[PDB]
Amino acid sequence: NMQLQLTQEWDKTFPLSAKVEHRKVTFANRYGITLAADLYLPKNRGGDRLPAIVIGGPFGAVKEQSSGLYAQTMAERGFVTLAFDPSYTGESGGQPRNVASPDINTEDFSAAVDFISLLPEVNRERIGVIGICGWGGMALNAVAVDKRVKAVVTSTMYDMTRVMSKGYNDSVTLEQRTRTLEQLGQQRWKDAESGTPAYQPPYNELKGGEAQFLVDYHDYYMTPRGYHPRAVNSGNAWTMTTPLSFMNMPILTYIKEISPRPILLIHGERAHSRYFSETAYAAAAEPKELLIVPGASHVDLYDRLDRIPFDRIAGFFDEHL
Repeated sequence: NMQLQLTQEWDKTFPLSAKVEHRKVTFANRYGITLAADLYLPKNRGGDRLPAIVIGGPFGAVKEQSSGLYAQTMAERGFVTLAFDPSYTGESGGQPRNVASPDINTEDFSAAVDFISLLPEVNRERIGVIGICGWGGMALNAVAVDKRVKAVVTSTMYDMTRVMSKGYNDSVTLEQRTRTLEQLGQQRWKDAESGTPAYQPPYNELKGGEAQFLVDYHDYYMTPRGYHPRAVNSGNAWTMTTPLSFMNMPILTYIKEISPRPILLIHGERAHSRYFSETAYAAAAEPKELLIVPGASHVDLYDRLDRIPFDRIAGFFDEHL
């Protein structure tokens, strides 16, 4: 219920579609934070209320990036859609800026469902969600307990609690994890002494010697391709102590309780992160499907129309919503 200043400039990383009606909206979550979002609806609508889809992700990205592209595209496919900025980020409220939590972020998804549900153009009983990158994990986490969500799709997902706790491909040992936690403790004291939290070094800046998937992230987040000034991943960062919650509170515990509702996990064949979906798929219960996109990288499923299976995503929700 906080009043937020939302820009009217079309600053999306993709052009506005003439086949959709767009406007910005706001809504609060259960923890008292007001979020900002872009709502897209099909034009020349018939008499029946429409199915709806809430889209979030990547983790550290804003609605003007990938989630927005997905939302507009699916709106062209006949769905009412919404791309939102997670708590403390983008145009959403919350302070300190750029802090995250698996709990609060999981809540953000259901706060978005709360809003899209009350729209006069939507049928609250026909709601689905799409979780991209880091929010793929949050989407599955949200659907497990939010029984209103009828189906869920994840795209090139990450389980952010797993990556922050074990690093990529479980590269963090207990000793290294303990060392990191000890350091975080020292950081809490420094932040407490100044009263304000410090931020991690700028995100996605190449120094040389970085693995290809990191170069890919830079090419998306730090070039005209997908750069947006408000995104954490676009040259900014989370607070140094953000990892404390993620490293201590895993998500997906109740992933099997999404069933009987369907899950479609989508992932590029060559993605460094493909294993996250393989883990989630194994942990999940039927109905479930792991769809591998031949030869696709991680960032390919961010904005590549010839790599993102929108036909399949639309077909999936058409049946289940």
